[PDB]
Amino acid sequence: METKEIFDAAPLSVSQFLSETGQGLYIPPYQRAYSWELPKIRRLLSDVAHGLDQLAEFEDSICFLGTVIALRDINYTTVEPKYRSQVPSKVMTIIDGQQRMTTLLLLTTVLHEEIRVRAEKLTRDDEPSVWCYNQALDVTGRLSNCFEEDMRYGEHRYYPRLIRSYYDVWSRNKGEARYRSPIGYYLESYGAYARDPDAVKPYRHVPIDPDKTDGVDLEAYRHLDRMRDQMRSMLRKAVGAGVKREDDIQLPTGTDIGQSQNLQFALFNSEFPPSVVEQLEDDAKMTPLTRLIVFANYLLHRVTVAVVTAKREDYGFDMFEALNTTGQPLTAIETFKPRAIKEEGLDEWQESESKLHFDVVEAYLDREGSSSADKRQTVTSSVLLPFAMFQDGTKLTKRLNDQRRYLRTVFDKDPDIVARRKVLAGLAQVARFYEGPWGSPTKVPSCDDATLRTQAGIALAALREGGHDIVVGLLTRYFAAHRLSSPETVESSARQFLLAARSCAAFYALWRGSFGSTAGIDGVYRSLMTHVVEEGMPRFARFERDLTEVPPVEALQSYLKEQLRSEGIYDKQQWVARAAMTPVYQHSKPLTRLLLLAASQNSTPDSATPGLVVRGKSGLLETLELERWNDEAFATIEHVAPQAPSSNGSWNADLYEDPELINRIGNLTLLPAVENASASNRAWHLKRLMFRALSAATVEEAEKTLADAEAQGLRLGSGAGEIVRQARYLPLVAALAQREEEWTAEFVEARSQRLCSLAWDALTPWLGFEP
Amino acid sequence: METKEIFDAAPLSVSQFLSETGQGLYIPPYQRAYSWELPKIRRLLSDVAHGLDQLAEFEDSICFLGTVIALRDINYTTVEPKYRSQVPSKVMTIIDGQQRMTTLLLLTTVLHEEIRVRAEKLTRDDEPSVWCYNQALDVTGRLSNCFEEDMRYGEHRYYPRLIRSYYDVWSRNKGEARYRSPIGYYLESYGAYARDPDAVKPYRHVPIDPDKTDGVDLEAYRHLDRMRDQMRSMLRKAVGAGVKREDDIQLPTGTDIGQSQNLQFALFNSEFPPSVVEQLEDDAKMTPLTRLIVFANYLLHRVTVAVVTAKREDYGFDMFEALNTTGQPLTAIETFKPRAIKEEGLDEWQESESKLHFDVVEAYLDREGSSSADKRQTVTSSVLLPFAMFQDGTKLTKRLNDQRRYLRTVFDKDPDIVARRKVLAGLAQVARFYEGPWGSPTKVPSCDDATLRTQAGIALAALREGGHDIVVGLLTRYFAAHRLSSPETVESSARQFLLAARSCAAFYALWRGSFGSTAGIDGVYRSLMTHVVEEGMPRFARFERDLTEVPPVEALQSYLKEQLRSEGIYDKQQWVARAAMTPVYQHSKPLTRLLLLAASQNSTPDSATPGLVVRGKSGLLETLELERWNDEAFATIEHVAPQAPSSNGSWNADLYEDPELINRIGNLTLLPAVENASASNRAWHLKRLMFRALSAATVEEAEKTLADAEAQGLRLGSGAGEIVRQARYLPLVAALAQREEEWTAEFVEARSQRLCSLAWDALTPWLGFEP
Amino acid sequence: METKEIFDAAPLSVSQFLSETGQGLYIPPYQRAYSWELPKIRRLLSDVAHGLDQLAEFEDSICFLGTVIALRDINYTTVEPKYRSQVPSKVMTIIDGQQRMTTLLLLTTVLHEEIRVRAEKLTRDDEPSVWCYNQALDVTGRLSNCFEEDMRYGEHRYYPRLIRSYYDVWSRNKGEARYRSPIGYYLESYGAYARDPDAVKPYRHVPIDPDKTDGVDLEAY
Repeated sequence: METKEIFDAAPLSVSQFLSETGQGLYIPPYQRAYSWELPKIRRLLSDVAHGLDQLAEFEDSICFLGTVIALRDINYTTVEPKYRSQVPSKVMTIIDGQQRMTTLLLLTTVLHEEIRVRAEKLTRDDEPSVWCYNQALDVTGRLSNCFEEDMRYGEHRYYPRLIRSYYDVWSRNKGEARYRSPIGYYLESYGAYARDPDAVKPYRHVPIDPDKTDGVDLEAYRHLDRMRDQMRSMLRKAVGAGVKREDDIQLPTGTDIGQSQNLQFALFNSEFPPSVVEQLEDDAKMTPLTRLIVFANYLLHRVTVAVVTAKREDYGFDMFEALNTTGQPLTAIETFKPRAIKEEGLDEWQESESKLHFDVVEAYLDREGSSSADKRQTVTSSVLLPFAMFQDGTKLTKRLNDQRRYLRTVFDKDPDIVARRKVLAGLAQVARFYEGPWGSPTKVPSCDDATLRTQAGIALAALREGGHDIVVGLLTRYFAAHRLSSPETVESSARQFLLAARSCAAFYALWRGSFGSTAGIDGVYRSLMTHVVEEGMPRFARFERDLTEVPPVEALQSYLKEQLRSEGIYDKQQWVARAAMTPVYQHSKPLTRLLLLAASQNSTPDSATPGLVVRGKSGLLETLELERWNDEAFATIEHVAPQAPSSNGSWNADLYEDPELINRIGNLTLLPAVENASASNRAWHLKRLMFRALSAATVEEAEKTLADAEAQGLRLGSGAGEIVRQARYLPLVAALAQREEEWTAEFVEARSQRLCSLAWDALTPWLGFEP
Repeated sequence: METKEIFDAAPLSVSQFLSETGQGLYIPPYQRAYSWELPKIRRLLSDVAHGLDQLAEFEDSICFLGTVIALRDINYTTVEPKYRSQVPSKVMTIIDGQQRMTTLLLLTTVLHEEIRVRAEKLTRDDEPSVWCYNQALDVTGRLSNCFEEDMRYGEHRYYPRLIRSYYDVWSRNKGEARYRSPIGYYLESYGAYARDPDAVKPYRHVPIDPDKTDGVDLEAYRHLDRMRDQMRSMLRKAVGAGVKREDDIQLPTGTDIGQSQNLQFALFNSEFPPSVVEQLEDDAKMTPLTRLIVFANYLLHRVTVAVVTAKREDYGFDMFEALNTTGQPLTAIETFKPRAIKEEGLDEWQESESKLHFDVVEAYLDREGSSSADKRQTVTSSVLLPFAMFQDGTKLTKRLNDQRRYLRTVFDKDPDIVARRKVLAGLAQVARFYEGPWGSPTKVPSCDDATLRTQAGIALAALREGGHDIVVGLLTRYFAAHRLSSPETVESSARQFLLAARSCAAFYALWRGSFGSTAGIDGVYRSLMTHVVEEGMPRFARFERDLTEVPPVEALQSYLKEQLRSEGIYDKQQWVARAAMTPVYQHSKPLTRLLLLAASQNSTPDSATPGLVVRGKSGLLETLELERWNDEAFATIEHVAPQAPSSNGSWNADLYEDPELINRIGNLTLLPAVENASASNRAWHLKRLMFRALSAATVEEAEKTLADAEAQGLRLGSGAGEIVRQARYLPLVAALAQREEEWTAEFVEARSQRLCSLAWDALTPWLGFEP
Repeated sequence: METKEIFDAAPLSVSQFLSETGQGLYIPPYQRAYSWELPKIRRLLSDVAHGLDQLAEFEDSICFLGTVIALRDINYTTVEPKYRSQVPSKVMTIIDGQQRMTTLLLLTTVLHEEIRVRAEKLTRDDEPSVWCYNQALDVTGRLSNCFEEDMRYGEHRYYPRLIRSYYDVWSRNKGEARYRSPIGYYLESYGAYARDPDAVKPYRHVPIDPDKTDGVDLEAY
């Protein structure tokens, strides 16, 4: 008694784990039911998909799936409703991890359904098509004996795996066999489905309780069934169309597969028939099935769970405990520092370039992290992704091994120094960018042009608030050249950077103004960072090369525009067309602020149409100034027509047949002081009056109209907020106090039209428009 | 490539892990330096000491210590400054666990020190003495080759384990060998001390840097050296004197050891010679050493860590990642539910006694737990420790295996059912007690006697605030009888319960008033729960028996009283002597609230001496009513002489010779309105004025003295908080407005003495005092 | 129960096999005495030397020595005259192979003798020479803790490995520890000579029976 077995860990691929010929996986009776919300599931599938995608590159890369701790129950003392007559030969009651295992078996069930049914749609007279049909049969059977097992006689001839105590008893006989737990029932039913002769229709699923089985929640069944069916949807979509939304699950493509020898060997122990790398090089109807199968094989033979087997249950619980207490992992920077300590040059580093860069990055990390441990990792991810765009042009993930591996890769391309310490200079500079223009945007750079300073400054303060980090790459790329330049070209730099900032915010405003979402834009900037620019001179996001150089000032503008063509559209007519019909408040509130502030650039109330606005005062009160973003003068996005009229305070239901009406430009302005807290709002009249309050050009109308509105009750909440003698000029609220008639739906349409047009005119000079 | 090594897991006793003959433990260069604060170290030692204590019971209980994940560096690619000539043959660079491992090596160093020097004090002419001296030699050597290792020639002929990269190079040659990290240096130097002939003094230690080695923080050395010497002090105290503070580290005593066969086999492969168990039964100069030796051998051979070995570093990182994702363990209650499902009777439970109890306990858990996952286990602990009092009379520990084991033990004593399902009825009642008089005390039970209701109600609200849960056993024990009673003896029960509550508040008030701490009280309440009371009639804390019956109503009082003798002291004289000299504001503030509210029970300002108080108005305004605990009339503890007078607001330093003065009753009362937030305090005059303010028996003293004090300034902070026209009667504050002279230390003694006298008078009737 | 241990095999260098820090090798009481005529010994050395010579060429060339089958006697039921007080912590009763094992232990004893006494002939002042002396110390010790093991106190503080039942009781105490079987006594006596300070004379060897130990044959000795 010292190691007297105690515990017993070994690694297994999920195929060698699940499909062991005589085993039953058994959920002990104190486990909760299936929890795992769909984000945990998506992380799961995306993990294995990532490891697969990275397998083409690194031929030995193994993907991990955690631990399962189980009791090897040898006298079947834990199968609480059992028929010893024929319990399986090795039961492994799952002490911990049963959530993963449930997810896993389900994953196989959907991989099985998809690969089967797409494979019957195959033309078996095409040589590569039959190759694919055969490969499919292979993986189909190999998953089939992964989730269920052919015990050899009786009705209920097939045993699931996973089972739960109480509901579900393993047996192969005609009475006495139940499969009634969520996973128990699910696997029983799918299994019988697969064995349908003359099947080949996709899987329905007939969810349980024909009149019984209230041993669980019925909500549990709902959850498990839904979770499975969404695994099926995720995968279906991961090979299908091209809408390719930002997360989804990216596994390599037909061309990817066909041209990766190592992927072929490590998943099919053989090199592909050349007829097939041909058929795959260009989708050709069979590439989705083949991609699903490659994913299948990677799942089976290259994803591994760590299996810990205890022989006594009490040891097993103490094991679980000892494994829930296992340290505090290290950010990819910490684990990467050794690899530059060991190139600079030896261990004599302290006053040797890289030390300074690392002093920078570590300083920033200790500052903004510190507070916790995964705060420290999310800060590290924050400074690492812009860098990945910057130094390379690749989308870095938030997963540790990737960050570690990418830093290792990039650092080990140009194997010098002066060459490598430029790579580290990259990270240093992204940190430095976070310290200047993003902390408080007013630093920006120096430069004169003092309208440029606060214009690019509003660009920054808006790009911070509301997502659009994708940009931190490029802009750091340029903030770099301003601080790396011959003492003369300080001004040249400062200008390129400032203009770049403006144009990025502009393109932001247009892309998210027109579409309803950040659809491609992340990918578009990625493509920008890699695309060839001007024959052989630079490459957009510094790429080896030399950090100081590259690209110009303005190849941004021409490329972003040339893109605004394509599936972007850039004629003010086409663009304001898209943007007048997109609910901007639903999207990012800082975008709608940018749009209102750009639409009311030195603007004035319109006399021809009561409530619109127009331009023409070159510099009346110019709003695209960073000082007028923060301007808590007018800094509340107020809806004219409210979002909530639950019993209808009155209003016009023309505005609510389409629930997006209430959230377009034409329904909002920037109102000072109160939001919905001090003194605010009501129905279209009290709203008229409130706007009439703040728009008067004399105090002998200010107090007059304060009193005008106090009759119906403008002093709402107590006695009207900071509402006694406010000056201030708000062109949109002035020309909104000037409309009587009523608040029509047509009028919000025309208003959002007019507002978008003004903004477009105000901004598109920021991309330097002529395309 | 499928399990292609990847990883490789094995359990080893810390002896077989550390003292393997060719191994080097190597801390790679991205590890933090030695972190672990003393709470963690003390937890560690307690874990192993617990394992020992529980090995005495269960001869098989193995104690776990978690995981260390290490890279078997096979070509020494991570020994970052190296002399390959004699790198040790097997280095294991530690990815995770270097904190535990560092602690462990330090621990061996301290046990080696203690056992060394304590065995030199042995009279080696005595047969059990020579056994102990040898046994000491045995573990002494097995620890020695546990922390260092004998490479065989040269200066620096001895290698550490644990070494840190960058600083520290293993080698045996005369230049060229460094051990300069915190752990490296510690191990090197301690080893030299151990190998000193003609030594035998305890280890001093000469911390590092004779003028160098500033690659580190100089604080790291401080922290590590300190943690070592306090491991040493911790043990020294756990086997030495008798002060036995609340934590300490509980390891068995000579007798414990001497009479437990299984402990002797499992640590010494053999039964002790009886001469030794005899000399052990009563310390006799050799028992501390033996206790320490038993502890060290348990450390060496029965603490076992799981060692996970990877062959590539990045595999090790991904593993570490995969073992940080390891479920969320379950409360001892969840893992015990099955074992009562399978006694009721079989699986046809749903309408079966035990189901009801569990539904109750589960409801209460899901209600108050829920919010987190370890909050759920902390809720379960809150209901489990008192249940341990109630159904048995044992101190349950807050550790999981202990809770599970106790539940299995108790549930399976009287192995019928009805005996068992009564045991479960126990848990249900603890939860319901937590739902009745502890949530809001105001429910209490029913009954008339309506003074008992708010009197036991203040008893409860007082026992809840300010620790003293030790009672929850008893009272639940009683609350049961009120809900389980022949409908006639409902009133008898309700009364018993209320009186139990009062008596406990009394014994509390006295015990923490007179003594300085919860010194014995815990043992006292447990003692009552186990003692035989009246031969064969019952037993105080339900012990099987039958839930409704048992004990009386008032044997509580007699027993608690008989105990108030001994080391309790209860002659009003003795008690006031003790309690006048205990700073009660220092201990539990609710205790001082209880003592002041009992000291002003229908009390009146004293005229004979200006500022004390006297009783006698039987029902003037009686304060021991739960409606007056919360009565934020008088619910602020005001110090007369302030704790803060750093430059002397003026005041009297007679009160500051002894810092316990400022915090005795004689310096505190119950003040309405302000503490130190609205309008408050100053120097003793303004304090006079504030006490004169709220004591006014007319409004024409209210406004008069309000403005009196605004002259010096009672409106401090704004304009005197809720201070205009207050009725309100606070007898204590009147006789505080009634002392002129000055605020002396002598008078504070007098004041606390009288207040204590009064409270003693007011409360001891709650124990129905005759002893 | 299908492979439920049944058996359990693994390879070990003669170093990691013999010198396990807590092990005792025990010849059960039905084994024949030491037989092996000098030719089997000659093949033993010639094989190990051949593997050695073939290592210069192939850096992976590993040399085998056969199999030993042992029972991991866990509650000391085959140690036939025992002091449980301090039987070694892990005994392995050798079901097959005790002839190799006896040869081996003897071999380690002779290599230890030669390397020791030749190294004391070293002029420890010549740089390669001190290289050699140290190397001697390293191998010398790693053979010492190969044939015996330092249990830590008492007279007869050192245990042989290999011991034969009936004759020979492992213990570290002053009565009660016997080593009178042929190997037992040889290893014990070699061990004592190893630890003689100020020896450094080659080994003589003073064989048994000052008047006793005819529990065996005397020819085996």
